[PDB]
Amino acid sequence: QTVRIGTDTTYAPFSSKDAKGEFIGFDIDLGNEMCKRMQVKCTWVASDFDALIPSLKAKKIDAIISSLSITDKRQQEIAFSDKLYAADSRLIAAKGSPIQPTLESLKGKHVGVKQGSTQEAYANDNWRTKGVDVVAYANQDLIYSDLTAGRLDAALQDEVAASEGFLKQPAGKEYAFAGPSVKDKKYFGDGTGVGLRKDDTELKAAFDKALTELRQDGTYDKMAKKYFDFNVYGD
Ligand SMILES: NC(=O)CC[C@H](N)C(=O)O
Repeated sequence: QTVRIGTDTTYAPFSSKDAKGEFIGFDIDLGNEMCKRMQVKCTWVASDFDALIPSLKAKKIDAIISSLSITDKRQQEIAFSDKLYAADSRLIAAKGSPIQPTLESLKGKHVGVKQGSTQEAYANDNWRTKGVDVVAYANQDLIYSDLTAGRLDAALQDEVAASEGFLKQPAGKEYAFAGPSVKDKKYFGDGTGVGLRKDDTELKAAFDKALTELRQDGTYDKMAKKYFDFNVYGD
């Protein structure tokens, strides 16, 4: 009757907190709208990103809505709803930096990634092994802070989150994307979705039906235009 939804609230404009601590963003909007149509009450539960899937398995939450990319490896552990939106990854660095998302360019440099994320996996496999100082952070706010402090040369995260939550904000005015999106289907998955226990067939079916329903009547686009002047859903 209650659905507990875990989210990492340091990933604007998808999941973050306003000045009085209330959860805000597109993930929150999608979650609340789906639960409205499911006719369920929903409790939001703030969590570090890397604790979300462990908390879901332990039954401390019932769903994850936290820009959780749908990947082959994660599907071995949990189930996913249908796609909520697309999520490409992209590097950011200081404006005018020559940095590229390449080993040759990042060797010896300090690159921040969120612990537990697809970006940490990609960076650990392709960069950390090979001499890039990949630094793994409990949350994304610590990454932005350490980047602006000049402790990081660059940071890898979801492209829309970096753009709307940092680059277009006053904090990130002197920073820019370094190179194009990092395209690696294996690592970064096929968009984001609601993360669910594999046996929670009924819950997944309910989320899927509300999501189709709010996409069909135009509610998705209404909510998306609050944050985005582009097609965040993808293909
Ligand atoms: N909330 C997030 O930081 C999610 C990051 C990334 N899309 C992942 O799934 O790993």
